[PDB]
Amino acid sequence: EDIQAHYDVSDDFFALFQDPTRTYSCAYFEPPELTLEEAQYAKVDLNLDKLDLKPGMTLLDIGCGWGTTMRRAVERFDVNVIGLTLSKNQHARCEQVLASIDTNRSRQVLLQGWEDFAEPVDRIVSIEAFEHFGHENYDDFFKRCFNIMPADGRMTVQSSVSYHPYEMAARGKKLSFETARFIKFIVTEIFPGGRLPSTEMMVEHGEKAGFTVPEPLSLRPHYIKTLRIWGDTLQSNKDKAIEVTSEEVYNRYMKYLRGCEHYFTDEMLDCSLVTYLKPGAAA
Ligand SMILES: c1ccc(CC2NCCN2)cc1
Ligand SMILES: [Mg+2]
Ligand SMILES: [Mg+2]
Repeated sequence: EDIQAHYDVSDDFFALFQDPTRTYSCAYFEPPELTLEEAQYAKVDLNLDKLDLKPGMTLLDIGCGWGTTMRRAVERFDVNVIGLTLSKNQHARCEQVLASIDTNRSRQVLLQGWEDFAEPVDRIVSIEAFEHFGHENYDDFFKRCFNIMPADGRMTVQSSVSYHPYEMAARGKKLSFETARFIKFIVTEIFPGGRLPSTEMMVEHGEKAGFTVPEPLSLRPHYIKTLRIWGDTLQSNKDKAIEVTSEEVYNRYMKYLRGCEHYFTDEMLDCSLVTYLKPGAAA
């Protein structure tokens, strides 16, 4: 706990490498010449367009960040929204983002985890929160998501993934041990207590809960471009980043950002956008 708190970093530091929306997830460069900011909106659209959202439905955002996904959903689809975050800062910002919207739709932000959320919702989106949940909680997660949705329910989960050690060993022993050590660094120093799933885990746990799971979308090339821009931006802001934190924290995040770009490029990490369809989902 204390040792993990050593890895707490100011929101101000994150602002020195992210786009103006402060999206801390894979952008979607379609078309390829989008700015990072436009690509973060495109990634939100990529997720929401999979969810068969109709006016007056309620969308649940599990890990709602700074509220960008929820705002886009209200504005584009005329839906009610509920977001879950455990960040007090993100909670306050989401309430202000949603209050700003010209709408009669209900907007709610809860400072709580999915474990404590048991209200009926139409559709669920979760963008790069899943890596915090832990393997032993995946069955409870998919069961909760299945049970709170109607017969035509759908969910997207976007998550960074690694491969089963067996599969990693297939793509060179030297690279398997080197990748495992970097993943340990990610889930120790960058996201304390994190644990990467595999795409196969994300699929099989959904199926066991009763979801239909089509072929997941790989975002690998998009995450490479995202991490290149994040790294280039942090580096261009080096002095300011050291002033707000320390040389230690700057070096840690340069290692994270360049490191991830490398292991994504070498196809030892991936990013999967998995769609989960309830049996009564529209065709
Ligand atoms: C391990 C734990 C959490 C995460 C989620 C995440 N947050 C920002 C970008 N990825 C990834 C990997
Ligand atoms: Mg902000
Ligand atoms: Mg490297």
